[PDB]
Parts: sequence; C-alpha cells; structure tokens
Amino acid sequence: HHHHFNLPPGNYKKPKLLYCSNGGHFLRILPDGTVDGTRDRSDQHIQLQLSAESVGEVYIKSTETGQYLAMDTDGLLYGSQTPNEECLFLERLEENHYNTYISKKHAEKNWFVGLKKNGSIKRGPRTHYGQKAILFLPLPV
Repeated sequence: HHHHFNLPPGNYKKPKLLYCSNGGHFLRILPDGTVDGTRDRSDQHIQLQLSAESVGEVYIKSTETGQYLAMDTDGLLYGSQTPNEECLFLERLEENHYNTYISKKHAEKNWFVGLKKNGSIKRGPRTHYGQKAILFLPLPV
C-alpha cells in the first residue's frame, strides 16, 4: 500500500461502461482477448462488471465473454480467460471526479489502464499521472 486511498463513490451492484474522456472511447474486451476502445455505444463487448476483491482492489470483467481485463509483464492490456494477479487493479478517484485503475502487480511503477485519443490501448510504461488517457467515467449500461 504505497498509493493514496481516495476512492470513488458508487458501487459494483450493476455493470458499467468505462468511458475514457481522452478520446471519448469506451473500454472494450473482444472475444479474442484483444483490448481496445470504441465510440460505438451499441457494441456488445463494452459492458463490464467490476467487483471488489479487497477495498479499492477490483477485477474488471466483460459481461458478454466473462474475460478479465489484465495487464501483462510488458504493460499491454489483454483479456484473460481466468483470474490471476495481472487482473487486479487499484481503483482510485482522480482530480476529485474521475476513476483511474493502476495495475496492482505493477503498482510501484504506476502503470495505468489507459486509452489514447485514437482509441488504442496505452502501454503501462507510457501512462502516468496527469494524462487524460488514464481518466475514466463509469457510465450506466
């Protein structure tokens, strides 16, 4: 625990869409395990269920495929078929408004879940505090 502990309000009772203000893309986990972002609100792979394993520590799962959002050893996001240490994220409030997700496994290096303006996933090392890429707003499905 070497990070602040400002947590977002709201809960995990219902699924959500993770909207990235950077380019206005929703986080998407495709059936093949590919992760990206899309602006198409009618997409069936943007509905995500978050669950708290510990206070502030969550899994982010696709309701359509059951895949878990995860970040690999080189900082790339991917969809995992089963839950593992690369699937846990530190969900925190940011700028008193947005939600950010830091890779628990790579928390010491501040690797965040993040989408570039063109909708492509940002690599762990390339993310950092202060970018719009890491800022999410969980919206109702």
